[PDB]
Amino acid sequence: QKKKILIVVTHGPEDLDRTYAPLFMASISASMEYETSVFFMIKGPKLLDKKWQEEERKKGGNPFIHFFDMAKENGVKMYVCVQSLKDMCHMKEDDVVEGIELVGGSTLIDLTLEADRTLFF
Amino acid sequence: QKKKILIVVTHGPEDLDRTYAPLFMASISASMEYETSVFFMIKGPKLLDKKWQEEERKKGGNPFIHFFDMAKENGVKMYVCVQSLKDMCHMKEDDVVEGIELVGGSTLIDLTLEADRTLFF
Amino acid sequence: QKKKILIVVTHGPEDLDRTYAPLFMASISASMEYETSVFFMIKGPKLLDKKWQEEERKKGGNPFIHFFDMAKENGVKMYVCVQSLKDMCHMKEDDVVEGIELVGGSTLIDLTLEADRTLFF
Ligand SMILES: [Cl-]
Repeated sequence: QKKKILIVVTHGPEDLDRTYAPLFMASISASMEYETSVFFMIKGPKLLDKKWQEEERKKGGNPFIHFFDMAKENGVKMYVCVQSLKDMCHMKEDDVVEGIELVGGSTLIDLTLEADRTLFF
Repeated sequence: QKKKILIVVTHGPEDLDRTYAPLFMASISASMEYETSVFFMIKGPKLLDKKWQEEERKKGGNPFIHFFDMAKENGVKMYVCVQSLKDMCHMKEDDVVEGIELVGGSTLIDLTLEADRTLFF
Repeated sequence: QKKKILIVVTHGPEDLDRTYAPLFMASISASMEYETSVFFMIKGPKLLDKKWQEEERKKGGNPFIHFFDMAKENGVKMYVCVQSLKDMCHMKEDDVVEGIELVGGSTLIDLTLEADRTLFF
């Protein structure tokens, strides 16, 4: 049975330095053939804003965008906490980039129980 | 056998945004019938100060207070690291709101080993 | 079989308050006869800079240095993420204090899987 790694991202662009590592780690994990998921919450959802990502892609040089894309290429599954998205980040569900599963906080409990190990950032 | 969830809170009012989520998560966990505990340390103990909580209750509108109370209503067990309380936060043991167990740091090691999963904030 | 505790340190001197606890925790864990390791990453590697540590030892009074030394006396194994060291912290490998194992990020995945429990700071 394949082992499962969950990575929790709780910072946004206000602290970008804390957002690179987790996504690079997600690619590393995936490359080692672990089924790897990332869960965005608290300010994490701001990293998934369509307009912010488009801005950063156009500017270039954003390491979060680089590692986000690498994680996606490596098959990393991604989730965003809707209570964080709406109530903490003041985003709409439609503001989230495609391919991220919108879930409630209960899903974090399920995902951490289902994973072999969870990393918190 | 009932499963056990531990949530570690390491921020205080200096970063309130990082304190809501963990306590909301504790209520969610409890509502799913997991035995749920919260462990306050580093600046976390400041959230448990009697005078601060009374101030915030009187002002209203503090989401930490809301989620703290909900967690308590849902039977969430709470612990505070005495070394953090005294040496980091400069609080007295008597400054802690009632119903929180005052423990040493060794207890975090026991609690994380005894829990099925631990969440870190 | 002896149980294994891993502690992850992600802050540096920019947030010293978040660096004391983890190292004190590492000594506590070791004193309880758990095989204990600390993994430094993100800004954590700055805590391991030779010149910074020498400065702080000469000034005195730095609690991180105190708890770092206690952890070492208690046999705590230490690792530093080379991608963090170089790319986030702009340090050279030679800038790291002796006795820390320089490793890639894949090693965090191995270490967290091999440990019974992991603490994240
Ligand atoms: Cl922080």
